[PDB]
Amino acid sequence: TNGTMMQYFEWHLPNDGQHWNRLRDDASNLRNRGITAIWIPPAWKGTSQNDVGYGAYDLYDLGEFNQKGTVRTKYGTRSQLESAIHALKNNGVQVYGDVVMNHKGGADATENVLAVEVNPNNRNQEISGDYTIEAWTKFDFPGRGNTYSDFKWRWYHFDGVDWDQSRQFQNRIYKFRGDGKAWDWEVDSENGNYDYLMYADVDMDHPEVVNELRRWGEWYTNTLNLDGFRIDAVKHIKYSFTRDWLTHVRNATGKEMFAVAEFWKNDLGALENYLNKTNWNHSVFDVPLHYNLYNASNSGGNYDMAKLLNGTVVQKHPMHAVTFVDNHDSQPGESLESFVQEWFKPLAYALILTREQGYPSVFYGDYYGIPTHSVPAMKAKIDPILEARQNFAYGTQHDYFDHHNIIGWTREGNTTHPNSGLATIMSDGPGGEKWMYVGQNKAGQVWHDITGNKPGTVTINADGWANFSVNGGSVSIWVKR
Ligand SMILES: C[C@H]1O[C@H](O[C@H]2[C@H](O)[C@@H](O)[C@@H](O[C@H]3[C@H](O)[C@@H](O)[C@H](O)O[C@@H]3CO)O[C@@H]2CO)[C@H](O)[C@@H](O)[C@@H]1N[C@H]1C=C(CO)[C@@H](O[C@H]2O[C@H](CO)[C@@H](O[C@H]3O[C@H](CO)[C@@H](O[C@H]4O[C@H](CO)[C@@H](O[C@H]5O[C@H](C)[C@@H](N[C@H]6C=C(CO)[C@@H](O)[C@H](O)[C@H]6O)[C@H](O)[C@H]5O)[C@H](O)[C@H]4O)[C@H](O)[C@H]3O)[C@H](O)[C@H]2O)[C@H](O)[C@H]1O
Ligand SMILES: [Ca+2]
Ligand SMILES: [Ca+2]
Ligand SMILES: [Ca+2]
Ligand code: NA
Repeated sequence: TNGTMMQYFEWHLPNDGQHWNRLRDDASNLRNRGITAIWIPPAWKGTSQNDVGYGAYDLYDLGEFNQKGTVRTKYGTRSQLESAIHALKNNGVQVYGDVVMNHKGGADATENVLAVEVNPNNRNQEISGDYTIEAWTKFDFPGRGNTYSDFKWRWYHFDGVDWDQSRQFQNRIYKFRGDGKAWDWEVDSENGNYDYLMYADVDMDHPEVVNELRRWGEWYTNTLNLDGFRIDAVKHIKYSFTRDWLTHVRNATGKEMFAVAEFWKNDLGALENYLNKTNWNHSVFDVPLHYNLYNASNSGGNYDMAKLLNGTVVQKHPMHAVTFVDNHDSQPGESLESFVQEWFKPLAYALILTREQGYPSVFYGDYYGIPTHSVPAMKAKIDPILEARQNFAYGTQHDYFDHHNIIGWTREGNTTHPNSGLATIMSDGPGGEKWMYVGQNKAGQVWHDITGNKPGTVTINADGWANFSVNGGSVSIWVKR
């Protein structure tokens, strides 16, 4: 059976503490639609109650301590999360936790630290003399005390900050002075060295930090019975640290732990470097495919559809690609805004859901809508595609990426999964037809469009061929009636 992940949040969810409850209520529903794994938002305490969670204050506070002016996170309390996960586990759905280790925000107090300024466009270049700044580096976790962990963070656990509380200049980055203080390596080389991103940057060279993060990893996994991870911001984290952290947590827990890493760069070469340096021990989001889809959706029919997979992770390394259409960063108004246009969106979902390559991810914002911006729920359009993946998308695949508008592929089905087999056909331009092979054994069967976009039927010929059709700017998915 085909695996399907859902990203179960978007940026603009309400701060009503109800999100874990929503997830609990949806557990049977998701299982029935073919969702086999859920990626939950940051579960820990952020810099405030309405923090999406990437301003990660205390990784041991899952909405259970009174810190940052709130007990619950944005999403709910720890006991509410724990019953949502039980509901999921009871329905055979796996749970992936987000993992934010690059930085810590929302320090309890400042410290006076000797620092040097570096060039924001080249963090290898020092551009000032040394001087003392007031840095937000002191974390004591007053609400939690020493429960679960007695580790306290101080300036020397960090490499630098972008904020001097005493002077309050913008567009500065401060590297701390001290013995063996340097930006970590290997990290992405955009801006010279891209170790520094935001908040207080974690020093992955520091042996107490490495030990603390490994131990937090086991604790998080065990406390919540997680089946895997989505790892945040990996281009800004020393590559060998991520590789060995994951191995550690897998060894310590005895579980396989699937992991997908967010390496945000539209560059297949950079992604292959990352995968080589981490020894192929986890997957990456297919960021190049997201940009291909985004650009195709904006090209008004003029994109060359035969080239839709060129330069992508899924084309080259299918077993290490998590495919997606949109996420909380590409949604309107957000940091990496590059939202796939609504008319193309069912085509993009058919591409990732009905081909044999890659591990696909459905976005909450697409499925349930983004009411704050004007994005309607596309549940009605995505559901039949999820049904095709669940029941029909099996067996040998035949690809027809051979025209600038009209492309398609077929699946022959297999003997496990009866009635399985399909022909997907789509056009970014005018409608039309394509001759495609579904298998000699399907001769004489009558097929219909599961999307309901094309009314009518198609009878498979004596040799296993049929002329499948599609409307303009549309997708049809043909299966046995
Ligand atoms: C979003 C994405 O970013 C990166 O991607 C880059 C990319 O790498 C780069 O290459 C390029 O991409 C291009 C591609 O390469 C191309 O190939 C392609 O073609 O085109 C692309 C061009 O678009 O650009 C990209 C975007 O820049 C990165 O690589 C990705 O990984 C990343 N996505 C993931 C990463 C995330 C981080 O976890 C996450 O980001 C979210 O969430 C962020 C955090 O909320 C948010 O960040 C923004 O907002 C922050 C908060 O405002 C801001 O922080 C700054 O300001 C703070 C003040 O608010 C500073 O805090 C310090 O000072 C305060 C005062 C302190 N508070 C005190 C004070 C008090 C009162 O006295 C009290 O209230 C408190 O209690 C006290 O403590 C505090 O403690 C201090 O620490 C802070 O230091 C500042 O940094 C961030 O800077 C700002 O960025 C993101 O916007 C958002 O997206 C993603 O969701 C995740 O998926
Ligand atoms: Ca870093
Ligand atoms: Ca360092
Ligand atoms: Ca075209
Ligand atoms: Na660092």
